[PDB]
Amino acid sequence: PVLDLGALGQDFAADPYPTYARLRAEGPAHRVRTPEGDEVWLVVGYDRARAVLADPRFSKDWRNSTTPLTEAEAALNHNMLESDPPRHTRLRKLVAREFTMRRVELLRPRVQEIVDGLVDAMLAAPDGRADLMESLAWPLPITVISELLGVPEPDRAAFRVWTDAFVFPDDPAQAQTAMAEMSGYLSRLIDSKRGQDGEDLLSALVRTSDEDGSRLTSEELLGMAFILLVAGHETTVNLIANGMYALLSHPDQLAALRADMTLLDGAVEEMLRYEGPVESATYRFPVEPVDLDGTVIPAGDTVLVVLADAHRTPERFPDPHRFDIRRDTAGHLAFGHGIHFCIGAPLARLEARIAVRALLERCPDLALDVSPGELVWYPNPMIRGLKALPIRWR
Ligand code: HEM
Ligand SMILES: CC[C@H]1OC(=O)[C@H](C)[C@@H](O)[C@@H](C)C[C@@H](C)C(=O)/C=C\[C@H]1C
Repeated sequence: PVLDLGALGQDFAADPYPTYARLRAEGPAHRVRTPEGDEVWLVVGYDRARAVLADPRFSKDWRNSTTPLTEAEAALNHNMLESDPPRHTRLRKLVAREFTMRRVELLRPRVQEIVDGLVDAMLAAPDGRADLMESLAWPLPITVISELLGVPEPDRAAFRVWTDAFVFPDDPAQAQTAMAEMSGYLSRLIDSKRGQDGEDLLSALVRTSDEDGSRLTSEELLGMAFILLVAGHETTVNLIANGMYALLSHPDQLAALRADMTLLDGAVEEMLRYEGPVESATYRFPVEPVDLDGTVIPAGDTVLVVLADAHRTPERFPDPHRFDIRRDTAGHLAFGHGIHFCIGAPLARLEARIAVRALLERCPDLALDVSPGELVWYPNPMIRGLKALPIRWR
């Protein structure tokens, strides 16, 4: 049959794991209907999830999908995440040097400065209370990526409204309108760099496209700006929020980290394992019928690798539902796996590490200012994210 995910309401959005685990008991692949009405395949179970993410039979090029693209969707589609080799290879090579650990490490002073200023403003609240999402989780990643790419400050607010419509639109037409608006804005921003001799990443990309259109077409120039600004926004925002929620709702772990801040890196890894922002990977399309344990997924269908269920597979992560900052987290799929492994992983880790350390060191008696049952989780099947994260201190 086809399991209806939308018929489970906020209960599934808040705690989807028993649903996924139930399906994994029956097999690796399952036809479901998303809360928004999309008929898709779910791939569950760690070993299968990891294998499918790197299986070249599961393409990311939309030319291999039987799902139609709107005009707005197609305009942003020429990007590395929605490509196979050789196009994926050519596109990622253009910006790979920008995101290595060595290069990202040169951003640590600026990231620390951004975090310091945002925490300063948060601590200015007289009642010692704040929404962590608004105070730190949203502004930090959009500030970093905007300075790297060259998005002027007055333009960034509208950018966050758009990506919000991508995840939780009030209706499907609102997602379409935001896509057309972001496409129009990005093309204008690309135009504004032309001939201005800027040294931001977008300025270099415009130059690259202009002097050889076969190395980076104008559609791919637009798609590159788009994917670099969008792919890391909702993810990094929700890693900080989900991770802080994990720390604040497991007080034993918060105390362990407070008493030994060298556990920080291992704690961020477990935040990725336990409550990573990517619940399911982006769309994959079998180039041919693929047999998964007697379940055959036909060519062109939409396949979602449920990363969240892979991280709760007991054979791979023993005692899966325990948030343990000292856990062996090696092999988690929070950044994906294969040729599409997150290009921004060093940057995301840098932002998350600095953000967590700042809160723990500068918010005395930091605590969750609402009950976990009162939190509201967004129902998007790809993103695990909170509506807000009320906190208190002092
Ligand atoms: C906590 C933060 C992040 C998480 C959990 C995350 C997660 C992921 C995942 C799971 C994928 C692969 C998706 C798929 O296979 O379906 C991916 C790819 C990608 N991510 Fe991230 N990401 C994060 C941060 C960032 C940041 C900050 C940037 C911006 C520079 C970024 C840029 C990208 C790009 C461009 C790709 C596509 C790479 C390619 O296809 O080779 N990510 N990310
Ligand atoms: C790092 C990959 C991201 O997904 C995207 O960037 C897809 C391509 C995009 O449609 C974005 C806009 C899809 C929406 C639902 C989003 O914010 C989700 C997810 C991340 C997993």
